Amino acid sequence: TLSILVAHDLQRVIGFENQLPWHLPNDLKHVKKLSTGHTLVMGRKTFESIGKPLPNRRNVVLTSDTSFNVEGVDVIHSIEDIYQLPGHVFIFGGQTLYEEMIDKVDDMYITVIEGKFRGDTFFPPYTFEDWEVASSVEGKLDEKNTIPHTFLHLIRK
Ligand SMILES: NC(=O)C1=CN([C@@H]2O[C@H](COP(=O)(O)OP(=O)(O)OC[C@H]3O[C@@H](n4cnc5c(N)ncnc54)[C@H](OP(=O)(O)O)[C@@H]3O)[C@@H](O)[C@H]2O)C=CC1
Ligand SMILES: COc1cc(-c2c(C)cccc2C)cc([C@H](C)C#Cc2c(C)nc(N)nc2N)c1
Repeated sequence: TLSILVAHDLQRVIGFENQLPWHLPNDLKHVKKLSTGHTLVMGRKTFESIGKPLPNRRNVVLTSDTSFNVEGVDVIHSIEDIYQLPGHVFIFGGQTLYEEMIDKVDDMYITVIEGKFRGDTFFPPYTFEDWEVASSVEGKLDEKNTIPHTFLHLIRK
């Protein structure tokens, strides 16, 4: 099973200066709950923006660097290698990996951030004519989660 996992804004910004433009604990809980016990595939820059694997799932970094080695991270050097990973595999960023994979994934788990942020990286455009809305759940606003947001599960038609 091949899924996208992404948070994107009203204009499909996903990032700014190798960071997320927003901080939204609800989305981080969402990510952890979806991906615990499973597999995260991410591009090198996305991984390096964090510096350490997320516990309790397989962390897989795609890079052309043959010297790349981090404790608790598995490395792949080709897109083709993704299709050999067992279980539920989540494409986890960044822009380059989304662009490479969006036509290949079965479904997408998208947090729509209902804001317009300054960004330098983007999710690829897509149309709902290719995707069914399996579910659409509004996130609760509070003092810790102050941007409106929607959890979408889309499945390729
Ligand atoms: N809003 C969100 O849900 C998320 C946002 N982000 C954001 O995205 C941004 C980073 O995105 P982006 O700049 O596109 O970088 P990526 O994280 O996608 O990394 C790009 C790198 O991935 C490696 N790579 C990609 N494709 C291949 C391939 N086919 N073969 C071998 N290696 C490959 C290369 O590594 P190398 O150069 O070492 O060869 C490449 O330079 C940051 O702003 C981050 O915060 C990231 C995830 C989620
Ligand atoms: C192990 O490498 C990473 C770890 C984290 C990370 C998480 C998910 C929770 C707590 C702490 C950390 C460091 C994040 C990322 C990237 C930036 C991403 C992402 C992302 C987010 C935030 N939301 C939705 N919906 N999709 C996403 N792909 C990479």
